[PDB]
Amino acid sequence: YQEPTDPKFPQQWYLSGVTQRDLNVKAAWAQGYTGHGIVVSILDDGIEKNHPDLAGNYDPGASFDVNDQDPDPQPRYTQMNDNRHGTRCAGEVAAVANNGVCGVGVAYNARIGGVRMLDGEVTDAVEARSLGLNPNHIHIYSASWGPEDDGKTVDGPARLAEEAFFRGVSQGRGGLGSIFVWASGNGGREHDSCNCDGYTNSIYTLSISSATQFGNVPWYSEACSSTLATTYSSGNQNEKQIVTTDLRQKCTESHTGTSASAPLAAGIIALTLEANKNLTWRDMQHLVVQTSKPAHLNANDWATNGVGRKVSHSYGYGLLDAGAMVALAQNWTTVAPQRKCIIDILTEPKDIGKRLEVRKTVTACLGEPNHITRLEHAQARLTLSYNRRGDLAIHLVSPMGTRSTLLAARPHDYSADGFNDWAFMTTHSWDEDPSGEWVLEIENTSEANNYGTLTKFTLVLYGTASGSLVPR
Ligand SMILES: Clc1cc(Cl)cc(-c2cc(CN3CCN(c4ccncc4)CC3)cc(CN3CCN(c4ccncc4)CC3)c2)c1
Ligand SMILES: *[C@@H]1O[C@H](CO)[C@@H](O)[C@H](O)[C@H]1NC(C)=O
Ligand SMILES: [Ca+2]
Ligand SMILES: [Ca+2]
Ligand SMILES: [Ca+2]
Ligand SMILES: [Cl-]
Ligand code: NA
Ligand code: NA
Ligand code: NA
Ligand code: NA
Repeated sequence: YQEPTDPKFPQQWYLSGVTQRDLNVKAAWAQGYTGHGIVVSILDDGIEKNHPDLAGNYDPGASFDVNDQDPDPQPRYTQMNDNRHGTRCAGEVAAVANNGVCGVGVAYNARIGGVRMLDGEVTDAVEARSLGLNPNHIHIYSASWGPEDDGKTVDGPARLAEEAFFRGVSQGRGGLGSIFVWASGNGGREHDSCNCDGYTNSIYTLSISSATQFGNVPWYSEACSSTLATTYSSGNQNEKQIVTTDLRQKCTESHTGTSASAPLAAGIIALTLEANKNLTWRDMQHLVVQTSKPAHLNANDWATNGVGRKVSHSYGYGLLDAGAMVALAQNWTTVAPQRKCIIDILTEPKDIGKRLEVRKTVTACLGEPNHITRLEHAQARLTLSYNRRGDLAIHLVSPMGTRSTLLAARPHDYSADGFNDWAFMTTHSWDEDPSGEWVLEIENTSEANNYGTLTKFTLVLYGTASGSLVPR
């Protein structure tokens, strides 16, 4: 195997590193996997389809302009180069290799398109037409953005976009399911908590956070239990950043944020899908859980879950490992059909006050076709009133003892509107047996005399009843 000769490939430290602080992508390339036959689409502000490092891989069938309602996602050029982000993300996935231009994509033989959707009013319909673009041609969708990362917003897909997610994972990709890769958010300096973003908090999105070059949680990162894994991105001014294609046929070394991590994950997923085209949308999440690596990622919340895997709310299961992903994909056995066990917990409304604990012992649909002994995602769907939402912190403890933070205190969130059946999701109990006692904790983290009521707590368990590995 000959590594790429592109002039900035040596600067792509998160791929070309020889110091074990990288995504282990050369190992996948050397196994023969470069993304051939895989189609990825960037949902963003457009794609410079004539970029010298993108044109060779550009796919019109992976592209559309839902802002202006035409097939051509070319960005709108402005003096400030506002609409450059989709071009940066496209190159992360699939910049051409060995062509003397810039660097390379993770999946440098994949086909790449873009949906121009963010350069205009983003409506539910715009979102749905983007998520649902050509779902039997595009394999993988990469989305780096969502509701405002101001640390006070609670919002998610409205009806058309949610329908697009379910149609995507159910009938997309020949029934194997569209793979939606999502950035978990850039709201760290606002103390944002990313389960409040219903796109990344979805089970249907494979959510990705960031690590800095020296292995730290970047200033912009949001912690939450819905995140699955991590890719490198930017940090402080002594740490390197992401090197990729830029608007106006240029090359940037200063692409940043969690919004730069999701495209790198999308490229690794493209390599993995080349290694096994029969993987389902859930298979792909299982592979990420099993192969991602905590080592050398610094956080104070690494915890071992019930099946022996380390998990963090900043990093999920750790750094994506492309070589391990493609290796495990090759002989992967398709997971069993997804079961869903619905457990309505409360028999009466519960005053929250300063602190509320709700304990319930469940059988996880014992005796029924939705019996789950092997958890995937779990949700605590909560309906509650509170006078100042951001003073709440919420935790969910599984029978195996795994404490998931569902909501951290958000100091800017002054809302008096509470949560209306909000489906806080955790990935941290993946592969655990969910039978037993679950504990929900709701706490007022402020000294104020805050008040409210929990009126509904639905525990929703997803998973299967077969195929478990010996704990790690
Ligand atoms: Cl599918 C998909 C893929 C992607 Cl990548 C994003 C969304 C995404 C975007 C936004 C729009 N932002 C402004 C434009 N951005 C830029 C970021 C960086 N630089 C420049 C612009 C991104 C963030 C918002 C919502 C939330 N969404 C909720 C449902 N909707 C409404 C609900 C109620 N009332 C009005 C509208 C529409 C808005 C999602 C959805
Ligand atoms: C894909 O997986 C399904 C489910 O296990 C199986 O029935 C089918 O034969 C597989 N197809 C290929 C081409 O491997
Ligand atoms: Ca256009
Ligand atoms: Ca190149
Ligand atoms: Ca956020
Ligand atoms: Cl469902
Ligand atoms: Na965001
Ligand atoms: Na997700
Ligand atoms: Na534990
Ligand atoms: Na149990």
